[PDB]
Amino acid sequence: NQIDLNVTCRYAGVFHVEKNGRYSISRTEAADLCQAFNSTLPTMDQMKLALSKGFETCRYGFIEGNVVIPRIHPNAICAANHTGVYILVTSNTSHYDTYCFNASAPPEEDCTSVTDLPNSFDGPVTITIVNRDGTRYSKKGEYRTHQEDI
Ligand SMILES: COCC(COC)N1CCc2cccc(N)c2C1
Ligand SMILES: COCC(COC)N1CCc2cccc(N)c2C1
Repeated sequence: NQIDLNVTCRYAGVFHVEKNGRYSISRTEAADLCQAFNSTLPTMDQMKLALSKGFETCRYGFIEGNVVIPRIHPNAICAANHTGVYILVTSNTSHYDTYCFNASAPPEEDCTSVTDLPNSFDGPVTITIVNRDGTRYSKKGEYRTHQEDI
Protein backbone atom coordinates (compact mmCIF):
# COMPACT_ATOMS: atom_id res chain seq x y z
CA ASN A 1 0.00 0.00 0.00
CA GLN A 2 2.28 2.68 -1.39
CA ILE A 3 2.02 6.00 -3.28
CA ASP A 4 4.94 7.91 -4.86
CA LEU A 5 4.40 11.67 -5.25
CA ASN A 6 6.98 13.16 -7.61
CA VAL A 7 7.30 16.91 -6.95
CA THR A 8 9.03 19.77 -8.76
CA CYS A 9 10.79 22.93 -7.77
CA ARG A 10 8.41 25.69 -6.67
CA TYR A 11 8.11 28.88 -8.73
CA ALA A 12 6.34 31.68 -6.94
CA GLY A 13 4.87 28.93 -4.77
CA VAL A 14 3.56 26.82 -7.65
CA PHE A 15 4.72 23.25 -8.16
CA HIS A 16 3.75 20.11 -10.09
CA VAL A 17 2.91 16.76 -8.52
CA GLU A 18 2.50 13.45 -10.30
CA LYS A 19 1.24 10.33 -8.62
CA ASN A 20 3.18 7.14 -9.39
CA GLY A 21 4.73 8.73 -12.49
CA ARG A 22 1.58 8.40 -14.61
CA TYR A 23 -1.53 10.55 -15.18
CA SER A 24 -3.69 9.24 -12.35
CA ILE A 25 -5.16 12.08 -10.27
CA SER A 26 -8.85 13.09 -10.41
CA ARG A 27 -10.02 16.63 -9.79
CA THR A 28 -11.23 15.75 -6.25
CA GLU A 29 -8.00 13.91 -5.47
CA ALA A 30 -6.00 16.91 -6.74
CA ALA A 31 -7.66 19.28 -4.28
CA ASP A 32 -7.05 16.82 -1.43
CA LEU A 33 -3.45 16.31 -2.48
CA CYS A 34 -2.69 20.01 -2.48
CA GLN A 35 -4.42 20.31 0.91
CA ALA A 36 -1.98 17.69 2.25
CA PHE A 37 0.86 19.99 1.15
CA ASN A 38 -0.83 22.92 2.96
CA SER A 39 -1.44 24.22 -0.55
CA THR A 40 -4.33 24.96 -2.88
CA LEU A 41 -4.96 24.46 -6.60
CA PRO A 42 -3.37 27.49 -8.30
CA THR A 43 -5.43 30.18 -9.94
CA MET A 44 -4.60 31.04 -13.54
CA ASP A 45 -2.98 34.29 -12.36
CA GLN A 46 -0.80 32.37 -9.87
CA MET A 47 0.24 29.99 -12.64
CA LYS A 48 1.06 32.86 -15.01
CA LEU A 49 3.31 34.43 -12.40
CA ALA A 50 5.01 31.07 -11.78
CA LEU A 51 5.65 30.73 -15.51
CA SER A 52 7.25 34.20 -15.48
CA LYS A 53 9.68 32.98 -12.78
CA GLY A 54 10.80 30.04 -14.91
CA PHE A 55 8.17 27.30 -14.44
CA GLU A 56 7.44 24.92 -17.30
CA THR A 57 6.51 21.24 -17.55
CA CYS A 58 5.44 18.88 -20.27
CA ARG A 59 2.49 17.52 -18.30
CA TYR A 60 -1.20 18.24 -18.09
CA GLY A 61 -2.28 19.13 -14.59
CA PHE A 62 -5.20 20.64 -12.72
CA ILE A 63 -5.34 24.21 -11.63
CA GLU A 64 -8.48 25.88 -10.25
CA GLY A 65 -10.90 25.67 -13.13
CA ASN A 66 -8.78 24.16 -15.93
CA VAL A 67 -6.19 21.59 -16.89
CA VAL A 68 -3.03 23.25 -18.18
CA ILE A 69 0.61 22.97 -19.18
CA PRO A 70 2.93 25.93 -18.47
CA ARG A 71 5.35 26.35 -21.39
CA ILE A 72 8.28 28.67 -21.76
CA HIS A 73 10.06 27.06 -24.72
CA PRO A 74 8.14 25.79 -27.74
CA ASN A 75 8.38 22.02 -28.07
CA ALA A 76 6.39 20.15 -30.72
CA ILE A 77 5.44 17.28 -28.36
CA CYS A 78 4.59 19.51 -25.35
CA ALA A 79 1.28 21.42 -25.61
CA ALA A 80 1.40 21.27 -29.43
CA ASN A 81 4.33 23.72 -29.58
CA HIS A 82 2.54 26.48 -27.65
CA THR A 83 4.14 28.91 -25.18
CA GLY A 84 2.44 30.49 -22.16
CA VAL A 85 -0.05 28.69 -19.96
CA TYR A 86 -1.55 26.22 -22.45
CA ILE A 87 -5.16 25.31 -21.64
CA LEU A 88 -6.41 21.84 -22.47
CA VAL A 89 -9.61 22.21 -24.50
CA THR A 90 -10.77 18.79 -25.65
CA SER A 91 -10.21 15.50 -23.83
CA ASN A 92 -12.29 12.39 -23.23
CA THR A 93 -10.66 11.63 -19.88
CA SER A 94 -10.64 12.89 -16.29
CA HIS A 95 -7.27 11.99 -14.72
CA TYR A 96 -4.18 14.18 -14.93
CA ASP A 97 -1.31 15.37 -12.74
CA THR A 98 -1.88 18.40 -10.49
CA TYR A 99 -0.37 21.74 -9.79
CA CYS A 100 -0.38 23.09 -6.24
CA PHE A 101 0.27 26.51 -4.76
CA ASN A 102 2.03 27.10 -1.42
CA ALA A 103 1.75 30.77 -0.35
CA SER A 104 4.55 30.29 2.19
CA ALA A 105 7.14 29.33 -0.46
CA PRO A 106 9.83 31.79 -1.67
CA PRO A 107 8.71 34.35 -4.28
CA GLU A 108 10.85 33.13 -7.17
CA GLU A 109 12.51 29.78 -8.02
CA ASP A 110 12.88 27.39 -5.09
CA CYS A 111 14.64 24.26 -6.19
CA THR A 112 15.28 22.98 -2.70
CA SER A 113 13.80 19.58 -1.88
CA VAL A 114 10.40 18.97 -0.33
CA THR A 115 10.89 17.05 2.93
CA ASP A 116 7.39 16.97 4.44
CA LEU A 117 3.76 16.33 3.69
CA PRO A 118 2.66 18.49 6.61
CA ASN A 119 -1.09 18.10 6.39
CA SER A 120 -1.54 14.42 5.59
CA PHE A 121 -3.84 12.64 8.01
CA ASP A 122 -3.48 9.29 9.70
CA GLY A 123 -3.83 6.27 7.46
CA PRO A 124 -2.34 2.99 6.26
CA VAL A 125 -0.59 4.16 3.04
CA THR A 126 3.17 4.56 2.78
CA ILE A 127 3.41 7.91 1.03
CA THR A 128 6.76 8.83 -0.48
CA ILE A 129 7.67 12.31 -1.65
CA VAL A 130 10.20 11.97 -4.45
CA ASN A 131 12.23 15.00 -5.48
CA ARG A 132 13.74 15.38 -8.93
CA ASP A 133 17.22 14.96 -7.40
CA GLY A 134 16.09 11.63 -5.96
CA THR A 135 15.82 12.85 -2.36
CA ARG A 136 12.96 10.97 -0.64
CA TYR A 137 10.78 11.52 2.45
CA SER A 138 8.28 8.85 3.52
CA LYS A 139 5.47 8.70 6.06
CA LYS A 140 2.45 6.53 6.77
CA GLY A 141 -0.83 8.32 6.20
CA GLU A 142 -3.60 9.27 3.84
CA TYR A 143 -4.72 12.36 1.94
CA ARG A 144 -7.73 11.19 -0.11
CA THR A 145 -11.08 12.17 1.39
CA HIS A 146 -13.35 10.88 -1.42
CA GLN A 147 -14.05 7.13 -1.49
CA GLU A 148 -14.15 6.97 -5.32
CA ASP A 149 -10.50 8.13 -5.41
CA ILE A 150 -9.21 5.20 -3.35
C1 LIG B 1 -13.76 5.32 8.32
O1 LIG B 1 -12.72 6.01 7.63
C2 LIG B 1 -11.68 6.35 8.54
C3 LIG B 1 -10.49 6.86 7.69
C4 LIG B 1 -10.68 8.35 7.30
O2 LIG B 1 -10.69 9.20 8.46
C5 LIG B 1 -11.65 10.24 8.33
N1 LIG B 1 -9.16 6.59 8.30
C6 LIG B 1 -9.05 6.95 9.73
C7 LIG B 1 -7.59 6.95 10.13
C8 LIG B 1 -6.99 5.73 9.75
C9 LIG B 1 -5.79 5.35 10.37
C10 LIG B 1 -5.16 4.15 10.05
C11 LIG B 1 -5.72 3.30 9.09
C12 LIG B 1 -6.91 3.67 8.46
N2 LIG B 1 -7.48 2.89 7.55
C13 LIG B 1 -7.56 4.87 8.77
C14 LIG B 1 -8.76 5.18 8.11
C1 LIG C 1 7.22 17.84 -14.39
O1 LIG C 1 8.04 16.68 -14.58
C2 LIG C 1 7.30 15.49 -14.91
C3 LIG C 1 8.28 14.32 -15.12
C4 LIG C 1 9.47 14.72 -16.04
O2 LIG C 1 9.80 13.62 -16.91
C5 LIG C 1 11.20 13.63 -17.24
N1 LIG C 1 8.71 13.69 -13.83
C6 LIG C 1 9.69 12.60 -14.02
C7 LIG C 1 9.92 11.81 -12.74
C8 LIG C 1 10.08 12.65 -11.61
C9 LIG C 1 10.59 12.09 -10.43
C10 LIG C 1 10.76 12.88 -9.29
C11 LIG C 1 10.40 14.24 -9.26
C12 LIG C 1 9.90 14.78 -10.45
N2 LIG C 1 9.54 16.08 -10.51
C13 LIG C 1 9.71 14.01 -11.62
C14 LIG C 1 9.19 14.62 -12.79
